[PDB]
Amino acid sequence: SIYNSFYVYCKGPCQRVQPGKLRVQCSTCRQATLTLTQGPSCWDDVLIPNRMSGECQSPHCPGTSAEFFFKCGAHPTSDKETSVALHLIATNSRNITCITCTDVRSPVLVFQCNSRHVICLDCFHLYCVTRLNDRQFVHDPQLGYSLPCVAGCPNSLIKELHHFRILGEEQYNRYQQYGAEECVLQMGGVLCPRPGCGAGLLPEPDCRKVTCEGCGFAFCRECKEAYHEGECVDERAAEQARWEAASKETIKKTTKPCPRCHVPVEKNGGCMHMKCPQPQCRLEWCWNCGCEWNRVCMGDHWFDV
Ligand SMILES: [Ba+2]
Ligand SMILES: [Zn+2]
Ligand SMILES: [Zn+2]
Ligand SMILES: [Zn+2]
Ligand SMILES: [Zn+2]
Ligand SMILES: [Zn+2]
Ligand SMILES: [Zn+2]
Ligand SMILES: [Zn+2]
Ligand SMILES: [Zn+2]
Repeated sequence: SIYNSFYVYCKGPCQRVQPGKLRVQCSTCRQATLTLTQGPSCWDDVLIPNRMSGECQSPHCPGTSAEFFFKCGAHPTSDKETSVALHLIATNSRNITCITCTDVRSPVLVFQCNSRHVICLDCFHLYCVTRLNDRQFVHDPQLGYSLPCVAGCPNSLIKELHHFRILGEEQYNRYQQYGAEECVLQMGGVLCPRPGCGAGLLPEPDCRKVTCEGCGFAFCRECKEAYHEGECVDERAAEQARWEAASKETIKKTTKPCPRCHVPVEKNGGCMHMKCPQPQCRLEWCWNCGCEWNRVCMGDHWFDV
């Protein structure tokens, strides 16, 4: 791949986050025969059903709605082996610094707070890890447990919870226990301190001794050891790590010459498919690759955020 606009979670054989491939099909016949009037320009175009229309080229099909889906890109996949789109994840093509480590990384996660704060995938991992260990996830009835923007911005809870698959199998599994553990705690119960167990227990609240009967561990609850009979975000960083913030000038400009005629072209939205405005040229080309348009570019970066 020359360029990846998308990333998915590949349940296997990657069991990890990977660059994904975009696909489209008639939502009536489910064939690869919908021509779109207009290509996608943003995540909504591909995530909201029937938002995008074409003509299904099957002789005897009348469907005009598109249905988009994604696939892992790290290897072959069957015509429809679907991966979940991690739509918060973006290639950092404008070299924006991260809100927490302040390095330039790629890809990044972009919170859907108003400020559209940017965090690298390393810091997102750690953010998630920290917030587990410290029971700092946030509940929401219609979601369960999630995390907001790292900067503390409201209405910024991650809704597509497959974004936590960024934690690797085990951290991820901790994450899935979290509600269940929280239940016990919220009833004055306790978790087994034994590493690898962490099972839920509810003794009488005025007992300092607690036995896991799990893995057998007796422990003192006040201090979580085995049972003794004795006694026991920077402000500038935030401002800078904003998706839509005004930036310097990179290598990759915001005016580029048509590959055929060489007239400078402005790009006026998210779709990577360009059509040269010149009446006497009209080349269709990819904004990024500088080449005639094609199904690879469609697959890999039909649009960019
Ligand atoms: Ba002692
Ligand atoms: Zn894969
Ligand atoms: Zn059809
Ligand atoms: Zn970072
Ligand atoms: Zn934010
Ligand atoms: Zn235990
Ligand atoms: Zn103790
Ligand atoms: Zn041209
Ligand atoms: Zn391209």
